[PDB]
Amino acid sequence: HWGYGKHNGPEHWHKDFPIAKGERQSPVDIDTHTAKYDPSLKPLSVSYDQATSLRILNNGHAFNVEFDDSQDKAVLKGGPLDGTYRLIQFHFHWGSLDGQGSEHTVDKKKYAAELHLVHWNTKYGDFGKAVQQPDGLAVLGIFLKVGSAKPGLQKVVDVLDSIKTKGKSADFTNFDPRGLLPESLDYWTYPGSLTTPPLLECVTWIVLKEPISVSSEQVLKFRKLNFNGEGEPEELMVDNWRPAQPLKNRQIKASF
Ligand SMILES: NS(=O)(=O)Oc1ccc2c(c1)S(=O)(=O)C(CC1CCCCCC1)=C2
Ligand SMILES: [Hg+2]
Ligand SMILES: [Zn+2]
Repeated sequence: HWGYGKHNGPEHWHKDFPIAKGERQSPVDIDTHTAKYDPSLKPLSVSYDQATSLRILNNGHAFNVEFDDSQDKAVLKGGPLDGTYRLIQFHFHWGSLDGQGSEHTVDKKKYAAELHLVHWNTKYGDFGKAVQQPDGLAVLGIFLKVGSAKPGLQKVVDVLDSIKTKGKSADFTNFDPRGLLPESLDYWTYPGSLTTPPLLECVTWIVLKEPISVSSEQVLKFRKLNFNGEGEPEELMVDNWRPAQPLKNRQIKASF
């Protein structure tokens, strides 16, 4: 099935998922000089104080930190968003090296990783119904560069030992995602898609301008994860990012 290697990677996905060559695919390059300030955008509202994490799962592509979304605890609203979007999970995309790893690019610059905080539009009742809607999801994107350690990420880093291979999971309660946010909420926004198969075109993307820094040793541990299941030949979980896709006349809008 689908992966990130040469025989099953982003160049092959269109065969099972033809929407890969669609009109609103993600990620994209953010051309800072073509992106326009939008006065009609409301203030962005990230409310994660009441967030309830439950577990962390290696899914054979990345690892997901999962949240209890049966109630309006951790939510995203404002900006380009109409209504309320509940946090369901987060995950990262990263590279084999520090000069690659992010999905979105900024004037073609690739960051060492990208954090994705995934949210679903509560008017649609559940996540599965939301992914069938053009305004079903909102993903908050945050770039990672290598520098100083991100204290708020270490609890995540420490648990990766326990979920090395595909299918492994561990209890991961009482984790606060507020510790992963940069200082500024300046952002770009555009309509887009899921960046892995099934590549559904259901996402309002909100990409933060300000990166967070993480230490080399923090990123190194991400790279120790395995794509494979337990007892199989080792396939390091690295370069699990889709490259930039055609913008196709869509407009990227700035909050600043
Ligand atoms: N980078 S990203 O677009 O935020 O990545 C994803 C976030 C959430 C999900 C996926 C990618 S995914 O593997 O398509 C997924 C599970 C699927 C659930 C089963 C029905 C089809 C819709 C999605 C959730
Ligand atoms: Hg959709
Ligand atoms: Zn993602």
